[PDB]
Amino acid sequence: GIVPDAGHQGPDVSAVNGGTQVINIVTPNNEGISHNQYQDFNVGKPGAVFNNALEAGQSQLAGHLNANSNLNGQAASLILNEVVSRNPSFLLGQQEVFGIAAEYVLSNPNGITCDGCGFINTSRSSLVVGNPLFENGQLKGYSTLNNTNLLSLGKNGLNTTGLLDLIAPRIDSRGKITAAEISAFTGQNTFSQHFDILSSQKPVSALDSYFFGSMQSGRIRIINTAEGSGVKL
Amino acid sequence: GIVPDAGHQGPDVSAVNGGTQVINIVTPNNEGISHNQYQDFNVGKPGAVFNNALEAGQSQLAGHLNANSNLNGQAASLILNEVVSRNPSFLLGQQEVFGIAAEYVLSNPNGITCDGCGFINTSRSSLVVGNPLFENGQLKGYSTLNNTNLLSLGKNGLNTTGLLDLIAPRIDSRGKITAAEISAFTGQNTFSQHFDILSSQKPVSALDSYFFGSMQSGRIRIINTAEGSGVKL
Repeated sequence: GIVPDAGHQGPDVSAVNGGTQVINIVTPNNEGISHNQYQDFNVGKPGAVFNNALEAGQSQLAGHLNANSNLNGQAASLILNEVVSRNPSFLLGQQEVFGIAAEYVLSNPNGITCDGCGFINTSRSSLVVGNPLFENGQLKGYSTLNNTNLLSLGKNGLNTTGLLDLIAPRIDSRGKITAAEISAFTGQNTFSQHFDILSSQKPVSALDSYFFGSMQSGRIRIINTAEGSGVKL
Repeated sequence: GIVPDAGHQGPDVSAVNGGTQVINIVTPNNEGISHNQYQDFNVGKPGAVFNNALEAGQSQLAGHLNANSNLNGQAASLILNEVVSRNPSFLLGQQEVFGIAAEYVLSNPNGITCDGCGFINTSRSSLVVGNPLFENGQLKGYSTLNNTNLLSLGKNGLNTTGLLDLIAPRIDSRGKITAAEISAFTGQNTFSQHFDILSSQKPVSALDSYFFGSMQSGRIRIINTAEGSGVKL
């Protein structure tokens, strides 16, 4: 399911009970960013729990858990999950931040597919079909340049009580998206770490996005930078 | 087609050639707002031309036209068209601002239906299923409170090179919307004159909007203030 990278940014991964995965995220940097790298990142119906706790307590999906000692007393402000292989990601269940609420990012330039997935105890969750941009260990933004892959949301939809960002060369959504706010940025873009669009490529051929399904949110923004490409619905 | 109100804010309306309507809008106020009132406001395939010109010249839809002497030398910054009857509006063709480019608003609380309509030489065009709010002759905003009527966009769509606002208790769109930016505000709201949402009612029953069709625009925003009401697509 979730397979950590073998290097220093691979978190400790285990699973409990019916297979709910538990990820002790790696120590956050001075900016509060826990940068976790994976060979595989997939979530099933049992869900997954990111341990961002400074003290032991009760998680929603995985029962009682100890504090995450990797935190060294400072919880992450952003939990950044980066797939560094060629494997695409499938999210079929809930992902919970246990402990201190945090921002969540999954970056996978090979593609991300949600179907009945969701986020618990996140202020903001972003799905990025692209790569994070680092400079001297500091997160500077994200890139969907030179990428034509797809963020796909299935008929069982996606739900969160927090903010949601969907970032990909193209997006295809067929189910209900429930979020406090929905921000969808399509095309080939350079982003700041707050998802400001800094610049955009013109794709070699059209990159069309399809939102079908529905959206249950008080604020929706869709920005498509691929001139001549459309938002179908 | 277009029938001006009999009072002081009824503009002078005529038609040329195959029936293209020509509206000499009324004198703008000190804010630059030309507030035109109508018993009926409908546009057919021949289109309509709002004369906002300080000098004679060539209009796209209606041929050669003189300056609009109602302007008294100052072109309108906003051309506000208000339907004051119970009649809904049907827009089946192009509306052109002749002369100085301006903002355009059509307000009709009984409902507005676009089908193959469009806007020429407008910086921003807004369709408002609601009423303008005036205080001592100054435009203070718009209201969709206590209104459940529909802004409908037909299969032949809507096109403009400028900005577009769609404001209504509910919106049902089945065609392609082409605009520099699209802003859709649904629900029962009090608006500022720049379409800031100042407050919102909770509807007695759900006010659902349906965007189908497509959107060809680099920036789309959809804001639905009716909690529990959805954006279907």
